[PDB]
Amino acid sequence: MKGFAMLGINKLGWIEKERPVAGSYDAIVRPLAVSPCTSDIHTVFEGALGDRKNMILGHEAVGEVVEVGSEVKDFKPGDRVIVPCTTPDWRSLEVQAGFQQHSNGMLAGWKFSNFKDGVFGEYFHVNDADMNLAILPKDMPLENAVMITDMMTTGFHGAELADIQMGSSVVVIGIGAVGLMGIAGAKLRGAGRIIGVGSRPICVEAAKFYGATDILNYKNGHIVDQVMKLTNGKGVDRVIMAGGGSETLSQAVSMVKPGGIISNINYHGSGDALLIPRVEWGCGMAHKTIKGGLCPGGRLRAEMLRDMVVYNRVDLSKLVTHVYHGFDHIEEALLLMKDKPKDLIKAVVIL
Amino acid sequence: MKGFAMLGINKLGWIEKERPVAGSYDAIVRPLAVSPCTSDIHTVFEGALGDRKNMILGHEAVGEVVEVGSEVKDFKPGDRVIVPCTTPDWRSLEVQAGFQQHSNGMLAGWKFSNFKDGVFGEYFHVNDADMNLAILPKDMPLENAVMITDMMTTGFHGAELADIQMGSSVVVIGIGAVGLMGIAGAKLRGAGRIIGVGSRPICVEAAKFYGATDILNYKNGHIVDQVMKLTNGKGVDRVIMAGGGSETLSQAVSMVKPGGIISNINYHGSGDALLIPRVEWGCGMAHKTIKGGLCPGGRLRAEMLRDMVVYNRVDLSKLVTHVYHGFDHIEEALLLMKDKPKDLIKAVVIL
Amino acid sequence: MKGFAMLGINKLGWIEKERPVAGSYDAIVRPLAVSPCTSDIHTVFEGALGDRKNMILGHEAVGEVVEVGSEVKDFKPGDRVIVPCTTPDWRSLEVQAGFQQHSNGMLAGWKFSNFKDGVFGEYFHVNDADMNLAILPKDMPLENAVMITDMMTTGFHGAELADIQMGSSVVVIGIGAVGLMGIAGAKLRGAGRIIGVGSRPICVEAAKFYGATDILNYKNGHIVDQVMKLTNGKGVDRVIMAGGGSETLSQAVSMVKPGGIISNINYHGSGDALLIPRVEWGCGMAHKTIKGGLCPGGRLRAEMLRDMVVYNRVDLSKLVTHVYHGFDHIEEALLLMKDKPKDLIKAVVIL
Amino acid sequence: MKGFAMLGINKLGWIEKERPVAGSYDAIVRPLAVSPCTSDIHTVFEGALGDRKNMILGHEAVGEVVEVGSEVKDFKPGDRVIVPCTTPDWRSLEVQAGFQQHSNGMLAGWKFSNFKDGVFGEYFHVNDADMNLAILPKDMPLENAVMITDMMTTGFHGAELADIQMGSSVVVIGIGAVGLMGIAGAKLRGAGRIIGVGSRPICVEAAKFYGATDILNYKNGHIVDQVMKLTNGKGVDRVIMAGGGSETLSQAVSMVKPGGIISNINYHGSGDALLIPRVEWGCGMAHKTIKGGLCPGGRLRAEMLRDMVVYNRVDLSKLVTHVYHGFDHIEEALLLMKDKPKDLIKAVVIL
Ligand SMILES: NC(=O)C1=CN([C@@H]2O[C@H](COP(=O)(O)OP(=O)(O)OC[C@H]3O[C@@H](n4cnc5c(N)ncnc54)[C@@H](OP(=O)(O)O)[C@@H]3O)[C@@H](O)[C@H]2O)C=CC1
Ligand SMILES: NC(=O)C1=CN([C@@H]2O[C@H](COP(=O)(O)OP(=O)(O)OC[C@H]3O[C@@H](n4cnc5c(N)ncnc54)[C@H](OP(=O)(O)O)[C@@H]3O)[C@@H](O)[C@H]2O)C=CC1
Ligand SMILES: NC(=O)C1=CN([C@@H]2O[C@H](COP(=O)(O)OP(=O)(O)OC[C@H]3O[C@H](n4cnc5c(N)ncnc54)[C@@H](OP(=O)(O)O)[C@@H]3O)[C@@H](O)[C@H]2O)C=CC1
Ligand SMILES: NC(=O)C1=CN([C@@H]2O[C@H](COP(=O)(O)OP(=O)(O)OC[C@H]3O[C@H](n4cnc5c(N)ncnc54)[C@@H](OP(=O)(O)O)[C@@H]3O)[C@@H](O)[C@H]2O)C=CC1
Ligand SMILES: [Zn+2]
Ligand SMILES: [Zn+2]
Ligand SMILES: [Zn+2]
Ligand SMILES: [Zn+2]
Repeated sequence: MKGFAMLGINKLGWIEKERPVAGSYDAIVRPLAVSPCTSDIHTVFEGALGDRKNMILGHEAVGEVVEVGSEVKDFKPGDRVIVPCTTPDWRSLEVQAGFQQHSNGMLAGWKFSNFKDGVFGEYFHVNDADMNLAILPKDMPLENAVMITDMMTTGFHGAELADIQMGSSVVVIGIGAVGLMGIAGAKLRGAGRIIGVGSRPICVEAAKFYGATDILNYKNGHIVDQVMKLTNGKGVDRVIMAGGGSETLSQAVSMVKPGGIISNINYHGSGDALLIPRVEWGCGMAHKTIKGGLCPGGRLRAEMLRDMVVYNRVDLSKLVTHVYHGFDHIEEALLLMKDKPKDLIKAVVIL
Repeated sequence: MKGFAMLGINKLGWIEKERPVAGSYDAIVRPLAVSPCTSDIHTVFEGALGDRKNMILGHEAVGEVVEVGSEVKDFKPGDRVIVPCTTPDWRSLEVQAGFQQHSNGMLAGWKFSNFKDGVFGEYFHVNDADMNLAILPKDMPLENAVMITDMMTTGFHGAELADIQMGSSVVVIGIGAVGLMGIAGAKLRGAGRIIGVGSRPICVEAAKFYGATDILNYKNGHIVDQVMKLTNGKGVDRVIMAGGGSETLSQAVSMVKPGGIISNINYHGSGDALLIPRVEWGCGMAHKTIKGGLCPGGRLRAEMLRDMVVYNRVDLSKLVTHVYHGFDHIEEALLLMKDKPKDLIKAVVIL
Repeated sequence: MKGFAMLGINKLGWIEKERPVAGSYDAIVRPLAVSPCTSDIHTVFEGALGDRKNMILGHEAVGEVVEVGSEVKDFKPGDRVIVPCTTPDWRSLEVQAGFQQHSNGMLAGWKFSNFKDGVFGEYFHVNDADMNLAILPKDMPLENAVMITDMMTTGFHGAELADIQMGSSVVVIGIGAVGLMGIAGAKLRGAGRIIGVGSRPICVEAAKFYGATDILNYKNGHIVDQVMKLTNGKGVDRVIMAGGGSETLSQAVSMVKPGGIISNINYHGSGDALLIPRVEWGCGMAHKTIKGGLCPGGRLRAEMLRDMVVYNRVDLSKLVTHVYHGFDHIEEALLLMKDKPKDLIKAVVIL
Repeated sequence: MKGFAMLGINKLGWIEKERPVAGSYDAIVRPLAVSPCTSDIHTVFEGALGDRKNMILGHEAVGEVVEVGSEVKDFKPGDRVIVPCTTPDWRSLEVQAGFQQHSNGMLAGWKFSNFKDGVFGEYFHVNDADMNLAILPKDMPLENAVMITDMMTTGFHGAELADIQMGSSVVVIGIGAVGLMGIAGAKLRGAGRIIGVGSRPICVEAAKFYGATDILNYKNGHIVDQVMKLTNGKGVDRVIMAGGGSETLSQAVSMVKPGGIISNINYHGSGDALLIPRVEWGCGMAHKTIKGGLCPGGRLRAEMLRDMVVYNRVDLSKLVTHVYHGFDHIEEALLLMKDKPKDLIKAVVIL
């Protein structure tokens, strides 16, 4: 079997690996459409995961089931499915506590291109098919469906953790794919004023489409001061961190009102720590709560998000800017994510 | 001054009273636009409230401040304001416990036409102006603004008490003005499938506009069976009670699944009591939570909802079907809320 | 093997049955100590559950592991174990939604004596050993340990659902074993004044020991009037329903304050419906929330409650009033729960 | 009138002030018993809360009403009362939002020795008597009653914000007065294992009395490694920060499990920021929530805590180690808080 893998730190190329076997409760799937992610780039060129030798990359896909284990009861070869990027082991004490994302370990719910070969191969492995897969509606465009697996679930989780009320004012820092879904999520929770922060034109138009009432360019002046001008020195009720450096935490604390909430969905990968400004945090007594976490996965989450798309609660087509046709294009696509052209949001490869 | 009032149970009439005087923290306001509510019909022609002696009616209005006490600091004579139907006494133990709606007594937060002279007069009295009033936006249409004072705040409250999740299925029983706002609120909390119950043609079209994906007519058969057929026998996640008789409670319990929530915003003005079906309620162990409460009021609630309108999160114009001009039309308007002509939702009298 | 079973509605007797076999993830356990429950009396004599035939009874036990499947990793033959009355199927959609108690159906988390052969037999089956068992501490008395499997988990759950604030006034209707654990749980959540309702002397003493500050006898007149006089006409903050007929719901509604919460842990197995008094419920606008649910189970719940006992947070010995030695005493012990002698609370049979 | 005040940074001494006069809703009270706080030390000798001049210190007291405004209805001259350290302005928007502690500004609910003359004077002013005072029980020792005003409300708030589960493992960093009430509060919320961190002998014994199951000291090396050895390398469910430097946030993050909560009640007096270790915080994706807030106040809170003491839920006498007689001893008492003698916890001065 051939697939696109990380040969080592800073090196990637096509390799030959043996096709994975399926256990009694597993399923083997072949990709129909895939999409490169920002995290893939960070593991290869930044060593954000350690040293990996010959590991196939990727964690965002939709495909066809080609083989199932003896105990699989809800799926069979031929089924077209949506695969959530987070596929946890449902039999754990962490699950009994209410935290699927950390089943058997911190972030252990994230398997593809971490401690298991990714989806950028002729075939890939899915653990516990009945608990980690959802059926793909026949009339749903493949491009749009791939956006559910990670972008939609991550951004919407940001709005959920933020505990938004009807009429609350919100600020979203970073307007890339994840940030754009954070804006959409906030509107879908009843937010009044929504302020997006970014600079790339293509992202700015998308931000307004999803619900942004105000746009701020961080390169044109201290972002905190800009927020105060807009709110007449009052601040905002909630803040969502979706992009930028570790210093965005300090900015968030300075703009939120006493009693407000800060929600992080950005994976920080540089430096030794993040800092909380003491005075602005009311010396630790201003009731300014800080939250953050990996997107939830599994079958239920996938089906609920799918239905929202079916009932037109959100239009996912705006996130996809580049579409390719043919297995070999997986290479050209990942390269596109590395160079970050100004006209790019997300790219999908249809096999 | 003159004012339309309830002389006694089943008797209405115009009486001559002394113009109200404001205390140190109060304000006297003259109405600009008002609207009749079905709640007053219950209290008067069915004595659902009790026996009253010469009490002026009405609780939904937009007006102009005329006089203020020596201690009022944020409002002055000539200001245009939005008056919330619930005007709590903020200096009470109930407020300290977190329940403004019951300051100094069960339902006491709501004063107009409950036990205090209402808005259907040349002038009326508002307690604690600085804590219970909100400025009316310059470009905002009067008819629309009146819908915030009661309909919007009650409907959204139903969606808030329901604790809706992203992708949850919801059923709204009763599609009158209040129910329509319940549908709009549910969509704005992330609901997936939304099923509306009613029959009036004008109310049905409005329901779809606000977000309903399915419509059911209770006259065609038992609604529980209808819902089960639509959901292949699964039932729904949430239920909002916005209309009908006491028997609607039993229906909600039967259609909601284990662990779901039932939210009541309907004002039951008759009957000795409501029933909960033992078997369907899982003998009291199915985790089917039942909630119910009076709509929130005060300045903050008014400002937060106002801003949602300003940011186009919801279009209130679809609620106003009838508009009159001239103070004397008040009596005629209140009668319509009793007659209920098939093409009516809410009516406003612009003075 | 033999086991004490329900032959049919109003029928009890010992039967001969085949010893259960274990699957790859199961375990076969032999009982060391068991206890009878009032729920079994509702099932057998009240038929409040449906029809059953030759179903072994009992759901409260501690035992020894005899055999385990090939995939069981944390348990082996020879281990002493605490078995929760609720043993869910962790691989289900209800679990993904946060309601283990209803995995694969309403109340489906509770299997023993509900629809699966109970613990009153020479051996019994436990589904998913690693996920549904807990090790019994070396020096823990068998009689005390049994109280954890149901009484402790149910009573505490009533206090948990009540969302008690520090200093809240509480009324516990019914002072049997479940109500006694409800009083203890309420105290362990920060309650101030705790009023218990009952009559049996032995229970009255236990109520005081667990935290009750006031005791009221329901056979002395209108219980609501009694409560009002004690509270100078103010009412109480919370109410936990743990005993009595369906009319206790009306009483709870009348004595609870607007904005309060009513928590039901009483398994109602008689009648058609429970009544909610219209006027006292503020016509459905008093924010008087009503909850009710089955007790949680699984390995995590058992281990957590176990540790609470080990750290002396609660003394379970006061619940066990009768102790027998020998399998044959199961029949007599169960009958006691039907007739209820004046000096009984709970009984345990050690094999 | 005379009082003990802060002359300037690092300066303390008695001065003369005009006798405070009451407004319509206010009351003038003379102290009967008071106590010094570590907060006062951070303001005077650390210039934490900016620079103050001639401000009377103190915020913990019990006293007698000597004068009331024309509008006061529940309190009269001669009444003995309990005064909560937090006395919020109930007519504010923050109160409408559910945050009394920040009425009219960040931390503005706390007035005494923050920006208003404290209780260390012959007479002091209490805003809104009917909403901010509680009657002192006839037979309640003055020393005990003063511990309600701040220590009890603060420690218990740490437990409340921590959202403790029945059986949760908890670690309390800092075992002084506040940390002691933190341990007591956690037990009254159902905690199982409670590990305290401190070394002072008198505190170590009081900690065990309140509920601590394990005690750790810094001499043994890395506090994290110690916690890991005790927990088999698993960590704990919750962490309450009650004392120590800002580096304790880092320790809390490293010892808490993914999905846990960190609760801060420690008033951090110096430093630019608090540091969060990137890797241990799971790059901000491990769901480790961070909270922190000022203690609640007002009439309801005071009465509720008062009743918890009346019903013997907590014994406050263990906090008072030093008792002085005569107004003049305030200076000596306040100095002890700075010196920190090995046998001190709290000191009370009776007039
Ligand atoms: N006190 C306060 O501040 C306020 C309280 N409330 C209360 O909320 C409630 C809703 O008022 P409103 O919106 O004016 O209601 P309406 O009287 O206009 O009727 C609402 C709906 O109930 C339906 N309905 C009738 N019978 C049934 C049935 N048997 N089964 C299912 N549905 C049925 C409808 O059917 P159809 O289409 O046939 O008419 C109609 O769409 C009222 O009781 C009101 O007092 C609302 C606002 C304020
Ligand atoms: N399915 C499950 O897993 C379980 C369900 N449950 C359920 O919870 C409930 C409680 O069980 P248990 O504690 O064993 O009950 P008991 O049979 O011991 O009775 C408890 C109390 O109810 C009383 N009572 C009777 N009538 C009234 C009344 N009119 N008003 C007030 N109190 C009254 C008592 O009075 P007196 O003092 O005179 O007897 C007694 O104090 C039962 O339904 C049981 O099935 C409990 C455990 C498990
Ligand atoms: N592990 C998982 O399963 C996943 C984790 N995540 C994580 O969430 C995060 C967001 O990813 P993605 O949406 O692809 O983001 P992008 O890389 O496209 O960038 C988003 C934003 O960051 C910007 N930015 C840079 N500096 C600042 C600044 N100083 N202030 C404000 N904004 C700034 C933007 O400006 P400009 O317009 O100039 O670029 C841009 O709008 C990433 O860390 C990602 O790994 C996301 C998906 C999956
Ligand atoms: N503003 C308000 O209304 C109030 C604010 N607060 C605040 O809460 C916080 C606590 O006061 P309180 O508990 O009375 O204070 P204390 O000064 O008595 O000290 C408490 C603990 O801190 C210790 N300690 C020192 N360094 C460390 C460390 N590095 N790690 C762990 N523990 C350490 C202790 O050790 P040892 O045992 O060796 O002494 C002691 O047990 C203070 O900042 C205070 O201002 C409290 C009340 C009111
Ligand atoms: Zn991704
Ligand atoms: Zn109304
Ligand atoms: Zn039972
Ligand atoms: Zn203090």
